[PDB]
Amino acid sequence: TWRRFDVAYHDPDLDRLILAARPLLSESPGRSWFQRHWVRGPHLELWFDHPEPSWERVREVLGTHLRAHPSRTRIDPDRLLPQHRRLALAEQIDEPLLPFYDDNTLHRAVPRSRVHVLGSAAAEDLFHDFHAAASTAAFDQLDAVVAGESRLGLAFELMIAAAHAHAEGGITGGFVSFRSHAEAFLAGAAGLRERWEAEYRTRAEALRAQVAAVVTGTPRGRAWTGLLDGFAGRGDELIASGALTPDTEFHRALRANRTWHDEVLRSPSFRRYRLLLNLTYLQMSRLGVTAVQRSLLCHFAASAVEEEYGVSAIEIAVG
Ligand SMILES: NCc1nc(-c2nc(-c3nc(-c4nc(C(=O)O)cs4)ccc3-c3nc(C(=O)O)cs3)cs2)cs1
Repeated sequence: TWRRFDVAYHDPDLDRLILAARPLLSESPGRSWFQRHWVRGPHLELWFDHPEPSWERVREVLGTHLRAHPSRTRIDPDRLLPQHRRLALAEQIDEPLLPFYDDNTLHRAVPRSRVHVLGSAAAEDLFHDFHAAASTAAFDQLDAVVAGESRLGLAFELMIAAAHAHAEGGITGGFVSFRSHAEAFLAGAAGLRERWEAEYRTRAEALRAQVAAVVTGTPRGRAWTGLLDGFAGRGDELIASGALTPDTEFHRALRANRTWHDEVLRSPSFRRYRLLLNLTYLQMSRLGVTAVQRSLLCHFAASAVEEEYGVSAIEIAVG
Protein backbone atom coordinates (compact mmCIF):
# COMPACT_ATOMS: atom_id res chain seq x y z
CA THR A 1 0.00 0.00 0.00
CA TRP A 2 2.87 2.52 0.75
CA ARG A 3 5.70 4.00 -1.35
CA ARG A 4 8.84 5.42 0.35
CA PHE A 5 11.61 7.78 -0.82
CA ASP A 6 14.81 8.48 1.15
CA VAL A 7 16.70 11.74 0.76
CA ALA A 8 20.25 11.28 2.02
CA TYR A 9 21.29 14.56 3.68
CA HIS A 10 23.95 14.41 6.31
CA ASP A 11 23.67 17.90 7.84
CA PRO A 12 21.35 17.48 10.88
CA ASP A 13 19.49 20.64 9.82
CA LEU A 14 16.91 19.23 7.40
CA ASP A 15 14.49 22.13 7.70
CA ARG A 16 15.03 23.79 4.28
CA LEU A 17 15.05 20.43 2.53
CA ILE A 18 11.73 19.62 4.22
CA LEU A 19 10.23 22.93 3.08
CA ALA A 20 11.35 22.15 -0.51
CA ALA A 21 9.34 18.93 -0.28
CA ARG A 22 6.11 20.77 0.66
CA PRO A 23 4.57 20.66 -2.82
CA LEU A 24 5.09 16.86 -3.10
CA LEU A 25 2.98 16.36 0.08
CA SER A 26 0.43 19.02 -0.79
CA GLU A 27 -0.49 18.60 -4.48
CA SER A 28 -2.05 15.12 -4.93
CA PRO A 29 -4.69 12.92 -3.31
CA GLY A 30 -3.82 10.23 -0.75
CA ARG A 31 -2.03 10.17 2.60
CA SER A 32 1.51 11.55 2.62
CA TRP A 33 3.94 12.10 5.43
CA PHE A 34 7.58 12.62 6.32
CA GLN A 35 9.97 11.73 9.12
CA ARG A 36 13.64 11.94 9.95
CA HIS A 37 15.52 8.59 10.21
CA TRP A 38 19.01 7.13 10.61
CA VAL A 39 19.05 3.79 8.69
CA ARG A 40 21.77 3.94 5.94
CA GLY A 41 22.74 7.29 7.55
CA PRO A 42 20.81 10.45 8.29
CA HIS A 43 18.03 10.93 5.78
CA LEU A 44 14.56 12.34 5.22
CA GLU A 45 11.78 9.82 4.45
CA LEU A 46 8.74 10.62 2.31
CA TRP A 47 5.83 8.19 2.48
CA PHE A 48 2.81 8.06 0.13
CA ASP A 49 -0.17 5.66 -0.13
CA HIS A 50 -1.25 6.86 -3.60
CA PRO A 51 0.71 6.70 -6.84
CA GLU A 52 1.41 10.43 -7.29
CA PRO A 53 3.87 12.06 -6.90
CA SER A 54 5.90 9.73 -9.07
CA TRP A 55 9.61 9.15 -8.69
CA GLU A 56 10.11 11.46 -11.61
CA ARG A 57 8.15 14.25 -9.92
CA VAL A 58 10.02 13.67 -6.61
CA ARG A 59 13.35 14.01 -8.51
CA GLU A 60 12.17 17.08 -10.35
CA VAL A 61 11.48 18.90 -7.03
CA LEU A 62 14.21 17.56 -4.72
CA GLY A 63 17.05 17.11 -7.25
CA THR A 64 16.83 20.84 -7.93
CA HIS A 65 17.01 21.60 -4.24
CA LEU A 66 19.97 19.27 -3.52
CA ARG A 67 21.99 20.89 -6.30
CA ALA A 68 21.27 24.43 -4.99
CA HIS A 69 21.58 23.83 -1.29
CA PRO A 70 23.76 20.69 -0.70
CA SER A 71 24.71 19.26 2.64
CA ARG A 72 28.38 20.00 3.52
CA THR A 73 28.49 17.74 6.60
CA ARG A 74 30.76 14.71 6.44
CA ILE A 75 29.60 11.51 8.21
CA ASP A 76 31.98 9.20 10.12
CA PRO A 77 30.91 5.68 9.09
CA ASP A 78 33.35 3.98 11.47
CA ARG A 79 31.74 5.57 14.47
CA LEU A 80 28.16 5.43 13.13
CA LEU A 81 27.95 1.76 12.40
CA PRO A 82 28.26 0.48 15.99
CA GLN A 83 25.76 3.17 17.11
CA HIS A 84 23.34 2.01 14.40
CA ARG A 85 23.72 -1.67 15.41
CA ARG A 86 22.63 -0.79 18.90
CA LEU A 87 19.75 1.44 17.66
CA ALA A 88 18.59 -1.39 15.47
CA LEU A 89 18.32 -3.83 18.37
CA ALA A 90 16.61 -1.16 20.54
CA GLU A 91 14.07 -0.06 17.88
CA GLN A 92 13.58 -3.54 16.43
CA ILE A 93 14.75 -2.56 12.93
CA ASP A 94 15.63 -5.46 10.63
CA GLU A 95 16.62 -3.50 7.50
CA PRO A 96 20.16 -3.67 6.16
CA LEU A 97 22.28 -0.92 7.77
CA LEU A 98 24.93 -0.73 5.01
CA PRO A 99 26.16 0.69 2.79
CA PHE A 100 25.64 4.23 4.01
CA TYR A 101 23.98 6.41 1.41
CA ASP A 102 26.21 8.99 -0.31
CA ASP A 103 25.37 12.57 0.83
CA ASN A 104 22.92 14.57 -1.32
CA THR A 105 21.33 11.61 -3.01
CA LEU A 106 17.70 10.46 -3.67
CA HIS A 107 16.54 6.86 -3.41
CA ARG A 108 13.47 4.70 -3.74
CA ALA A 109 13.20 2.57 -0.61
CA VAL A 110 11.18 -0.30 0.88
CA PRO A 111 8.50 0.82 3.44
CA ARG A 112 9.10 -0.81 6.88
CA SER A 113 6.41 -2.39 9.07
CA ARG A 114 6.02 -1.30 12.73
CA VAL A 115 3.21 -3.74 13.61
CA HIS A 116 5.46 -5.76 15.89
CA VAL A 117 6.07 -2.66 18.02
CA LEU A 118 2.66 -0.96 17.90
CA GLY A 119 0.50 -4.07 18.41
CA SER A 120 -1.55 -4.41 15.18
CA ALA A 121 -2.02 -3.21 11.64
CA ALA A 122 -4.93 -1.11 12.89
CA ALA A 123 -2.59 0.65 15.39
CA GLU A 124 -0.02 1.18 12.56
CA ASP A 125 -2.70 2.67 10.34
CA LEU A 126 -3.74 5.09 13.09
CA PHE A 127 -0.11 6.28 13.45
CA HIS A 128 0.03 6.70 9.65
CA ASP A 129 -3.17 8.84 9.84
CA PHE A 130 -1.49 10.94 12.58
CA HIS A 131 1.67 11.34 10.54
CA ALA A 132 -0.32 12.46 7.49
CA ALA A 133 -2.21 15.14 9.42
CA ALA A 134 0.77 16.19 11.51
CA SER A 135 3.16 16.42 8.55
CA THR A 136 0.93 19.13 7.05
CA ALA A 137 1.03 21.02 10.36
CA ALA A 138 4.80 20.62 10.45
CA PHE A 139 5.38 22.54 7.26
CA ASP A 140 3.93 25.72 8.86
CA GLN A 141 5.93 25.05 12.06
CA LEU A 142 9.16 24.56 10.12
CA ASP A 143 8.48 27.67 8.00
CA ALA A 144 8.38 29.56 11.32
CA VAL A 145 11.58 27.94 12.57
CA VAL A 146 13.51 28.64 9.32
CA ALA A 147 12.19 32.19 9.50
CA GLY A 148 13.76 32.45 12.98
CA GLU A 149 11.23 31.39 15.56
CA SER A 150 12.53 29.17 18.34
CA ARG A 151 12.17 25.47 17.54
CA LEU A 152 12.17 24.57 21.28
CA GLY A 153 9.60 27.29 21.99
CA LEU A 154 7.22 25.88 19.43
CA ALA A 155 7.65 22.39 20.90
CA PHE A 156 7.12 23.68 24.49
CA GLU A 157 3.75 25.15 23.42
CA LEU A 158 2.67 21.77 21.91
CA MET A 159 3.52 19.93 25.13
CA ILE A 160 1.75 22.41 27.44
CA ALA A 161 -1.31 22.40 25.20
CA ALA A 162 -1.42 18.61 25.11
CA ALA A 163 -1.25 18.38 28.91
CA HIS A 164 -3.90 21.10 29.50
CA ALA A 165 -6.41 19.74 26.92
CA HIS A 166 -5.85 15.99 27.14
CA ALA A 167 -4.71 15.02 30.66
CA GLU A 168 -7.16 14.41 33.39
CA GLY A 169 -6.95 17.35 35.75
CA GLY A 170 -5.50 19.56 32.99
CA ILE A 171 -2.03 21.09 33.27
CA THR A 172 -1.64 20.45 37.03
CA GLY A 173 -2.29 16.76 36.36
CA GLY A 174 -0.52 16.17 33.07
CA PHE A 175 2.72 17.92 34.13
CA VAL A 176 3.65 15.01 36.45
CA SER A 177 4.38 13.04 33.26
CA PHE A 178 6.93 15.71 32.22
CA ARG A 179 8.85 15.29 35.48
CA SER A 180 8.68 11.53 35.11
CA HIS A 181 10.17 11.67 31.65
CA ALA A 182 12.95 14.12 32.53
CA GLU A 183 13.97 12.11 35.62
CA ALA A 184 13.96 8.84 33.67
CA PHE A 185 16.17 10.42 31.01
CA LEU A 186 18.59 11.94 33.55
CA ALA A 187 19.05 8.56 35.24
CA GLY A 188 20.88 10.05 38.23
CA ALA A 189 22.78 12.79 36.37
CA ALA A 190 22.93 15.38 39.16
CA GLY A 191 25.35 17.52 37.26
CA LEU A 192 23.21 17.67 34.10
CA ARG A 193 20.14 18.28 36.22
CA GLU A 194 21.83 21.27 37.89
CA ARG A 195 22.81 22.67 34.41
CA TRP A 196 19.15 22.35 33.37
CA GLU A 197 17.95 23.98 36.56
CA ALA A 198 20.37 26.87 36.14
CA GLU A 199 19.23 27.51 32.56
CA TYR A 200 15.62 27.18 33.65
CA ARG A 201 16.14 29.95 36.21
CA THR A 202 17.13 32.35 33.37
CA ARG A 203 14.00 31.36 31.41
CA ALA A 204 11.47 31.06 34.24
CA GLU A 205 9.57 34.27 33.86
CA ALA A 206 9.08 33.76 30.13
CA LEU A 207 8.26 30.07 30.45
CA ARG A 208 5.65 30.62 33.20
CA ALA A 209 4.05 33.26 31.00
CA GLN A 210 4.02 30.86 28.06
CA VAL A 211 2.33 28.22 30.29
CA ALA A 212 -0.38 30.68 31.32
CA ALA A 213 -0.88 31.86 27.75
CA VAL A 214 -1.29 28.32 26.39
CA VAL A 215 -3.68 27.40 29.23
CA THR A 216 -5.74 30.53 28.37
CA GLY A 217 -5.60 29.54 24.74
CA THR A 218 -3.32 30.33 21.83
CA PRO A 219 -4.07 29.78 18.16
CA ARG A 220 -1.15 27.32 17.86
CA GLY A 221 -2.07 25.51 21.11
CA ARG A 222 -5.70 25.12 20.07
CA ALA A 223 -4.76 23.99 16.60
CA TRP A 224 -2.49 21.26 17.97
CA THR A 225 -5.05 20.01 20.51
CA GLY A 226 -7.71 20.06 17.77
CA LEU A 227 -5.50 17.80 15.71
CA LEU A 228 -4.92 15.47 18.64
CA ASP A 229 -8.71 15.35 19.27
CA GLY A 230 -9.07 13.47 15.92
CA PHE A 231 -7.16 10.50 17.28
CA ALA A 232 -8.65 10.17 20.77
CA GLY A 233 -11.66 7.99 19.88
CA ARG A 234 -9.92 5.46 17.73
CA GLY A 235 -6.98 5.46 20.16
CA ASP A 236 -9.27 4.63 23.14
CA GLU A 237 -10.80 1.77 21.16
CA LEU A 238 -7.44 0.23 20.13
CA ILE A 239 -6.03 0.60 23.64
CA ALA A 240 -9.09 -1.06 25.19
CA SER A 241 -9.05 -4.06 22.74
CA GLY A 242 -5.27 -4.68 23.10
CA ALA A 243 -4.58 -3.70 19.49
CA LEU A 244 -2.43 -0.74 20.52
CA THR A 245 0.25 -1.56 23.10
CA PRO A 246 13.81 3.58 36.91
CA ASP A 247 15.82 3.68 40.16
CA THR A 248 15.20 7.38 40.88
CA GLU A 249 13.76 9.21 43.91
CA PHE A 250 10.72 10.05 41.80
CA HIS A 251 10.02 6.61 40.39
CA ARG A 252 10.65 4.85 43.74
CA ALA A 253 8.04 7.12 45.23
CA LEU A 254 5.60 6.49 42.46
CA ARG A 255 5.91 2.73 42.78
CA ALA A 256 4.85 2.94 46.45
CA ASN A 257 1.85 5.18 45.75
CA ARG A 258 -1.34 3.10 45.49
CA THR A 259 -3.17 5.91 43.62
CA TRP A 260 -0.60 5.59 40.86
CA HIS A 261 -1.35 1.93 40.47
CA ASP A 262 -5.11 2.06 40.93
CA GLU A 263 -6.29 5.38 39.51
CA VAL A 264 -3.51 6.63 37.15
CA LEU A 265 -1.51 3.90 35.33
CA ARG A 266 -4.44 1.64 34.46
CA SER A 267 -7.01 4.35 33.71
CA PRO A 268 -8.28 4.76 30.17
CA SER A 269 -7.89 8.55 30.51
CA PHE A 270 -4.16 8.30 31.40
CA ARG A 271 -3.55 5.79 28.62
CA ARG A 272 -5.22 8.19 26.16
CA TYR A 273 -3.18 11.16 27.48
CA ARG A 274 0.02 9.14 27.17
CA LEU A 275 -0.78 8.14 23.59
CA LEU A 276 -1.46 11.79 22.60
CA LEU A 277 1.71 12.97 24.40
CA ASN A 278 3.68 10.31 22.56
CA LEU A 279 2.25 11.58 19.25
CA THR A 280 3.34 15.08 20.34
CA TYR A 281 6.86 13.79 20.95
CA LEU A 282 6.85 12.23 17.47
CA GLN A 283 5.95 15.67 16.09
CA MET A 284 8.84 17.15 18.07
CA SER A 285 11.17 14.64 16.37
CA ARG A 286 9.76 15.70 12.99
CA LEU A 287 10.56 19.29 13.90
CA GLY A 288 14.18 18.44 14.66
CA VAL A 289 14.01 18.26 18.46
CA THR A 290 16.42 15.59 19.70
CA ALA A 291 15.91 13.19 22.61
CA VAL A 292 18.09 15.22 24.99
CA GLN A 293 16.23 18.40 23.97
CA ARG A 294 12.83 16.80 24.48
CA SER A 295 13.96 15.74 27.95
CA LEU A 296 15.19 19.28 28.73
CA LEU A 297 11.79 20.57 27.66
CA CYS A 298 10.17 18.11 29.99
CA HIS A 299 12.28 19.48 32.84
CA PHE A 300 11.47 23.08 31.94
CA ALA A 301 7.69 22.31 31.53
CA ALA A 302 7.46 20.61 34.88
CA SER A 303 9.45 23.40 36.58
CA ALA A 304 7.32 26.14 34.93
CA VAL A 305 4.01 24.49 35.92
CA GLU A 306 5.31 24.01 39.46
CA GLU A 307 6.25 27.71 39.79
CA GLU A 308 3.15 29.07 38.12
CA TYR A 309 0.65 26.98 40.10
CA GLY A 310 2.74 26.36 43.32
CA VAL A 311 2.51 22.56 42.87
CA SER A 312 5.15 19.81 43.08
CA ALA A 313 5.44 16.68 40.94
CA ILE A 314 7.60 14.81 43.46
CA GLU A 315 5.15 15.61 46.30
CA ILE A 316 2.30 14.27 44.14
CA ALA A 317 4.31 11.10 43.43
CA VAL A 318 5.09 10.52 47.11
CA GLY A 319 1.40 10.87 48.02
N1 LIG B 1 -1.69 10.93 47.29
C1 LIG B 1 -2.68 10.59 46.37
C2 LIG B 1 -2.41 10.96 44.85
N2 LIG B 1 -1.47 10.50 44.02
C3 LIG B 1 -1.63 11.00 42.70
C4 LIG B 1 -0.82 10.73 41.60
N3 LIG B 1 -1.02 11.28 40.33
C5 LIG B 1 0.01 10.91 39.51
C6 LIG B 1 0.12 11.31 38.12
N4 LIG B 1 1.15 10.71 37.50
C7 LIG B 1 1.39 10.89 36.18
C8 LIG B 1 2.52 10.24 35.66
N5 LIG B 1 2.95 10.11 34.41
C9 LIG B 1 4.09 9.30 34.34
C10 LIG B 1 4.72 8.98 33.02
O1 LIG B 1 5.85 8.39 32.99
O2 LIG B 1 4.15 9.36 31.99
C11 LIG B 1 4.54 8.86 35.52
S1 LIG B 1 3.62 9.44 36.86
C12 LIG B 1 0.59 11.67 35.38
C13 LIG B 1 -0.45 12.34 36.01
C14 LIG B 1 -0.77 12.15 37.43
C15 LIG B 1 -1.90 12.94 38.00
N6 LIG B 1 -3.11 12.92 37.65
C16 LIG B 1 -3.86 13.88 38.35
C17 LIG B 1 -5.42 14.06 38.06
O3 LIG B 1 -5.99 14.97 38.63
O4 LIG B 1 -5.87 13.29 37.25
C18 LIG B 1 -3.22 14.63 39.23
S2 LIG B 1 -1.55 14.15 39.21
C19 LIG B 1 0.93 10.09 40.08
S3 LIG B 1 0.53 9.75 41.75
C20 LIG B 1 -2.65 11.89 42.62
S4 LIG B 1 -3.45 12.04 44.14
